[PDB]
Amino acid sequence: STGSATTTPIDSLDDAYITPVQIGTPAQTLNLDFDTGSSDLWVFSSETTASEVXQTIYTPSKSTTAKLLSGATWSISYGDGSSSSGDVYTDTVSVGGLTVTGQAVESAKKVSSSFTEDSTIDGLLGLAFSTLNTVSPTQQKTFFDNAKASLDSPVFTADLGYHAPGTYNFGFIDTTAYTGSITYTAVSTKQGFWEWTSTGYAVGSGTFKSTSIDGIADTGTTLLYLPATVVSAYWAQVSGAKSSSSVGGYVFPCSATLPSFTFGVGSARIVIPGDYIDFGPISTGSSSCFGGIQSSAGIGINIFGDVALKAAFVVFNGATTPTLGFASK
Repeated sequence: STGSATTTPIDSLDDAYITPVQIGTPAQTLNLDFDTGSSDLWVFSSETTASEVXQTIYTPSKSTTAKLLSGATWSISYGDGSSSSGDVYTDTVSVGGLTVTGQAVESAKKVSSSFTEDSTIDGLLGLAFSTLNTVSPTQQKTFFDNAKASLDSPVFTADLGYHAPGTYNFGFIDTTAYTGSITYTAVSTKQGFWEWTSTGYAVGSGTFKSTSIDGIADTGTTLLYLPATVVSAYWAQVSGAKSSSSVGGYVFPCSATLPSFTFGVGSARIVIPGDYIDFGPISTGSSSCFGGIQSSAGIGINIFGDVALKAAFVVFNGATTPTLGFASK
């Protein structure tokens, strides 16, 4: 089997992408944030505290295929400080025509204010390794893990758009969705993430610096977070750019034409266009814009978030020894 689903930016800034997910029988369609940086499929629900719901909810008592996973609970906290917790059902989940039965669907009893405040996200669908799932006492498998037995190939691909719709595919590689060839690189699962080591970077039309950058491919992080020295080298090429303590990162004039940023994948190179690094004005009508490449020093891990991933066709190869592929597009 295969599946293919359209993913859409939630807002004009590409803060996140939502993908429809059908849960239950009959299907309840929720728009979830597909997150290669976590491993829980959780949803706003009829169980969620009413004052914390503003979203479409999953009602397990309306699904004939929902089963309570007795004694199971979950609680998750994300790098941006958001969190949620609740109980666990197994149910039928379909994405883009690919159906998994017995998928754990984590029903929120409570959600943090950032989730309440975001009307467009009805929950998350984690796609990191199942060792990061937060269900206790027994962790639950991700949608991808449960799908692998049936898939035509144990792969999924992310093709995120710059201010445009894109695609998540499960089970096949669309050879028309990218240019050139895919270069694959090794993945470490020691921390549960799609963790890999970039071979280096270049700023604009300058030289490629061979420097190992260990980081994670995370569709659920907005920006590209890289080592401080790398980020400084980038913004040194932008004459109005400065770090702003009060805004919380590099800011620059919206009218600047920004240089590209290139990262290495083995011998191959992925070029992020300068426009992708303009994340947008700090407020509507401001002359100042927030940068899409920021230092990872404060969060302690390098993250190839959406600013980077949307410049590539990305293959998440979930064979027993996983690998990560990138192609230009």
